[PDB]
Amino acid sequence: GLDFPEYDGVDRVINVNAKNYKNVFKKYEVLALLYHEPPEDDKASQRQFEMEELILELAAQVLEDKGVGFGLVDSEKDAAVAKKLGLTEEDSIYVFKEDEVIEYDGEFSADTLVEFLLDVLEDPVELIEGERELQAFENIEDEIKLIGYFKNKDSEHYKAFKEAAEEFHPYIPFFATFDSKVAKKLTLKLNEIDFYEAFMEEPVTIPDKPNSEEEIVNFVEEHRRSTLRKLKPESMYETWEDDMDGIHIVAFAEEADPDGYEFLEILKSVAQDNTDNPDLSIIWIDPDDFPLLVPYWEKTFDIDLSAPQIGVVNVTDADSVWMEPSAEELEDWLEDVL
Amino acid sequence: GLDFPEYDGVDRVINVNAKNYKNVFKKYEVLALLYHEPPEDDKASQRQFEMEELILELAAQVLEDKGVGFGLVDSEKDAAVAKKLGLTEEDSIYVFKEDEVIEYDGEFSADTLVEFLLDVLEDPVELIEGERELQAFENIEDEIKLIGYFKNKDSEHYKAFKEAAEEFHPYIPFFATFDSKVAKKLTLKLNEIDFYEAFMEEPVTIPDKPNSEEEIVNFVEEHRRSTLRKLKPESMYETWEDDMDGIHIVAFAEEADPDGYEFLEILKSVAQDNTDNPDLSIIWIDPDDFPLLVPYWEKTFDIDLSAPQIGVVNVTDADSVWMEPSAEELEDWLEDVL
Repeated sequence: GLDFPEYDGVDRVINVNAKNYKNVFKKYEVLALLYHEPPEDDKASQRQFEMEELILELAAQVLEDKGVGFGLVDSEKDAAVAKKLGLTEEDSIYVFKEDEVIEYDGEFSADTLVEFLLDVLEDPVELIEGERELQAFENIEDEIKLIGYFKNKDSEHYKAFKEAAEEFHPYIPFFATFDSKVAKKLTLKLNEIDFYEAFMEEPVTIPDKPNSEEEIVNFVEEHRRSTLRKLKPESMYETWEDDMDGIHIVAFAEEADPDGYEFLEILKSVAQDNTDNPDLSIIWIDPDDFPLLVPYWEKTFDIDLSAPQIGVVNVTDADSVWMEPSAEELEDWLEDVL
Repeated sequence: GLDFPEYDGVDRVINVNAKNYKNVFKKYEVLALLYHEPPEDDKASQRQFEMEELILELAAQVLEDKGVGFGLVDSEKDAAVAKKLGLTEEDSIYVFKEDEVIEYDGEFSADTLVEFLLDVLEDPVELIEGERELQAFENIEDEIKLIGYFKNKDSEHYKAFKEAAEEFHPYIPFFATFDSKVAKKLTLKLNEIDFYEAFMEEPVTIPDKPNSEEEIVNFVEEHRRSTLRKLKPESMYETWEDDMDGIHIVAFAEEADPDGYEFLEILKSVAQDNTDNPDLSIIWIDPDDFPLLVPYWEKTFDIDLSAPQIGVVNVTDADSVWMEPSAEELEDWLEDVL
């Protein structure tokens, strides 16, 4: 009776250094690097480091037959490897998929890291050919998505789109179609790129068609903050550090709970009415995606996370106010505390 | 700008031994113990142990303000503490909620462990009072659930039900109602206990009413294997080791995918037609609940886990056959290979 697969105890995470680094880069397809401060002499410090290495050791085993290497570049001792690579953010992971660098903005857990890298392994523009890929695109809602329509893979404007997708890969989905039947369904004229905001049904089309790469990348950096964003594990620190000037409006709702989902609907209707407003960002957190954190959110905030919640929290003091409702009722309580 | 909470590096996991153990049991409400083989002298062995302790160290920090202690009882060196406690299964976790023992049958990850213990912390019979708790019960489908109706909390038969719930806590949900309005909705006559099989709509009622504890526990051990079971992380090894005589029929379906869910519907209809059959167990795995494992399932089994799949796998050789469909088509292909 054969069982499931466990951690074997074998070390696979590499000590990338001055001797090393050139050869680790040519041995792997995509390579993941924890650029890090050395372990400070005390126990607490070394156990936090003990942990990070062992989470990367798990990701290593799992992603071994797929060509993802993992490495540690020490900030003081491999300082020259850091300089010559573009390793500037201190205890963070950096991913090298064929020369160009992806920064990892999320959760330090073997779970989200492996999903991130699997997404990294994929092609940056995902194609639409026939209605079963179109009604896949149509259903994405929790993220910004762009879609474009071109002549074929050779179109000068599609190479522009595809290079813009690379700069946002894997975090923002870029789709393309060369079928005029999908373009008819989707509105699209030739070389038109429509941008869809997270949780919006209505798209803004990128203006001076046909768009160059720089034009598409200016557009997307200019429209990254959606009105309703979702705290996602692979992004969690990118969305948290984009506070609307010291403040965050945070809504907890379990999308699975009947009551959580109903509140999610109201909240989606609040964002759709004030999306013309730029200062706003409502961050929605589904407690269910962050199990280890909901006892922290429950005693800090002094809320029951079994219920849908809506608050405003001071991004610095961790200080907050929570509401004790309709869209218009949710709006008004937001007017009175802000 | 304050950030999220990290592992502090502080040790909280206890070395439970002959001197220790009596006093660790009176210091904590619920206590979790990894009974374990010592680390074998080599590196591979000690790194696998290095890991388990550090996963329990995370669960420890998280569940610190809730009263769950964590411990290590060595099988050779704390052999007498193991004997006198009922610690017989080798590298496994055992949970002591006020004297009576719960065995942990699942995934060794900080993620599922914390959810398990939070569920452990709850009361074993969950009450139904008014239609918003009834349409909560009505929606549970992936597990066996029992519901009973009594006079009030004092009813001799309810203390029987509640003691049966304790023996299955936290894995099988036991519900009770004292409201005759819910009992009318649910069918129930007084002190009637209805058993609902996983993914079945129709309940078997426990026979010689009113049921004693032993009668309710005989019933449930006799009806644990549902026709359609779900590989759940908190249970994964309990459901895998209940092979239907060397074999398992395993279906992959992403419940979120439009196509995965449609296959889930067909599969639910196959189980509902052959549930009168006892040898059958179809295990359904949603790949999305096991991210670290789907590259293993994809190259072993040589299947695309993006698609719904249905196979038969030899529980020992890991050898398998997979189908290249309607309920009747799914039945027939199951008749030809078995």
